[PDB]
Amino acid sequence: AAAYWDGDYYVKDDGSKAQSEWIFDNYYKAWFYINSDGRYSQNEWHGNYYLKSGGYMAQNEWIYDSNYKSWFYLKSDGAYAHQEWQLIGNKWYYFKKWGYMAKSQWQGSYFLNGQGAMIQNEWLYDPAYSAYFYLKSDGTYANQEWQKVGGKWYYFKKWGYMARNEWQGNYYLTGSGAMATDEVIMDGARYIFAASGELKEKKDLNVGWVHRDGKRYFFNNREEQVGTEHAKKIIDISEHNGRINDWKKVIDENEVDGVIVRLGYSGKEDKELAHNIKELNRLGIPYGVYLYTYAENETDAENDAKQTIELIKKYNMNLSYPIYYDVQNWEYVNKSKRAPSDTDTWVKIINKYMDTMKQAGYQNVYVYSYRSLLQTRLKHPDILKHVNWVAAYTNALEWENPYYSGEKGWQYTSSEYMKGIQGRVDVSVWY
Ligand SMILES: C[N+](C)(C)CCO
Ligand SMILES: C[N+](C)(C)CCO
Ligand SMILES: C[N+](C)(C)CCO
Ligand SMILES: C[N+](C)(C)CCO
Ligand SMILES: C[N+](C)(C)CCO
Ligand SMILES: C[N+](C)(C)CCO
Ligand SMILES: C[N+](C)(C)CCO
Ligand SMILES: C[N+](C)(C)CCO
Repeated sequence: AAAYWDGDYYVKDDGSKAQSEWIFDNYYKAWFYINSDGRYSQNEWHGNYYLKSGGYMAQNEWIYDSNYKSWFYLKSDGAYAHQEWQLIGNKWYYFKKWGYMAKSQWQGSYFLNGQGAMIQNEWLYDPAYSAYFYLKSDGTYANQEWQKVGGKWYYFKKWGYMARNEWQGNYYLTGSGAMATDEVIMDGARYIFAASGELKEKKDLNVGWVHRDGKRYFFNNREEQVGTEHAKKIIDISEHNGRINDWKKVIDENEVDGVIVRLGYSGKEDKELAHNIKELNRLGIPYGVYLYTYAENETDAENDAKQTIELIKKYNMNLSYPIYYDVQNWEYVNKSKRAPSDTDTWVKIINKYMDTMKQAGYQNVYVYSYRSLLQTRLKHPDILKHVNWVAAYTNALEWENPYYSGEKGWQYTSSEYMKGIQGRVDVSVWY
């Protein structure tokens, strides 16, 4: 009867065109903003309000704005939510200054996931703080308190840091954070815990590298001698240990018989390789080397072998210990690729590496891996025949390999501290 749309323009009750003003259209039951040129706004903002395609003011709804690359939420009056929480579709969301939805980030004691929702009853590893946090049922981080999560007990310190490798009263939180319910061997002692977690007893032990009756032996955490008086202490080092300031100190003070040096991984040289080889050669310290593989197939394996050979000659390496193909359940950082799961593919990968190295004149070449992989994915006679260095950070290795006989190593720890090295060190007993 009265006001009406004329293309981009709006003719009001008085017969004049709208200009620089909001109008409410009863037919559409929506608000529209008319600009100074008399045309309605659309697919754009006006102050605190967003005008959708066709001009309709957004209200009680999400809008994704591709210019800002952000979600926004327009409230009951159309105004964007900002510096405030909103319960939407039965989930809590936080809006920052200027209305940008919070995502993958903290808001005080709450954490918003990648879709903006406040998380509840979830673990969060936050690399920004380098620790685990647990967001409770109410969304707040567990703090100075116990929480039972998935059948196990965890303790959270001040500021919510998950306790690990440490005591909280009568309870010990293990490396996973889980409360000990069994036994823990540490500090040269065995700690015995009730099923409910409380410490019951501590029994002194004399395990590890021990000098007894004029000779040196290695005892596992079951107090069993591993090897003979000639058992050797071998560390393995990489750029991850940083630059070693004084190698001679490391060797003498820790009684280290030899070193396995990381070459790098498929396609990349280790940052400390050059320095490590230089020093180990200069001091006549016995060493071997290892390459962490990201191989998927035989081509990758032959390339791994070529890289290995290239580095050996480049640095004039004098190899007292073997060349090691370090085989693990690898996965790219960006998760774009992961190791082949089938045994037969690894049989081909491993044997191509071996054959290539052998053809190049290197006969002292073996596989390193961890016990569980060797019991599963790598359990094949043509793989196991090459395996003589095995990782298991356990009380005993208790693993048999009928396919290899001779000198071998057990990497029993990745958490040893040694004089002259910053941080934790991998150590093996060679027997
Ligand atoms: C709602 N407008 C009339 C402004 C345009 C869509 O027909
Ligand atoms: C306040 N506006 C007129 C801009 C619309 C919502 O009420
Ligand atoms: C919603 N923003 C504040 C990001 C733009 C509109 O003024
Ligand atoms: C629209 N969001 C993705 C921001 C939340 C609702 O799924
Ligand atoms: C609105 N808060 C997120 C702050 C509390 C609701 O869990
Ligand atoms: C969990 N912290 C308290 C450490 C940071 C976020 O508030
Ligand atoms: C804290 N979690 C149990 C989730 C991780 C242990 O590594
Ligand atoms: C991206 N990564 C370094 C994990 C893969 C190496 O090929």
